[PDB]
This record gives sequence, C-alpha cells and structure tokens, in this order.
Amino acid sequence: ARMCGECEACRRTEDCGHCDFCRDMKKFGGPNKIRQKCRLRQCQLRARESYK
DNA sequence: GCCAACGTTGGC
DNA sequence: GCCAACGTTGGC
Ligand SMILES: [Zn+2]
Ligand SMILES: [Zn+2]
Repeated sequence: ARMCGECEACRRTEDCGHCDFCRDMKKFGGPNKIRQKCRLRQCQLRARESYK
C-alpha cells in the first residue's frame, strides 16, 4: 500500500539511526513529533516522494 | 495498554 | 503544494 514488499527499502530491517526520521524516534532519543519510517526503509515505489 | 507508522491537517 | 505535527488503530 505504501510497501511494494520487494525493493531494497522494503526488505531492510534496521533503522539507520541517523536520518531525520530516525532522530525523531524515541528509540534514538527524539521527541516523536514526526513519526515516519527510517528514510532508508521508505518504499522506493510506493512511498510519498518527500519521504525518500 | 502500547506502539509503528499511516493519512490528515493547520500554518505557511 | 509543502511539511511539521499528531490523531489514529491493526497488530502485538
Ligand atoms: Zn533512518
Ligand atoms: Zn518497496
């Protein structure tokens, strides 16, 4: 839907820890104000263009 | 009950 | 139209 499930981004299991979306996550110390997937896990086909 | 990450929205 | 922010809820 937002995932094709077979590109590199869809197959990734590990958040990069360094992009703006990761730095937002509570797991990396952020405020959880943004709340999107890691930039490297944004489906290359289906994701909003601005999320890649 | 919590939570990942989606779709919606307000302010620009 | 963009995008920061956050209500939402399927899945756990
Ligand atoms: Zn990342
Ligand atoms: Zn994909």
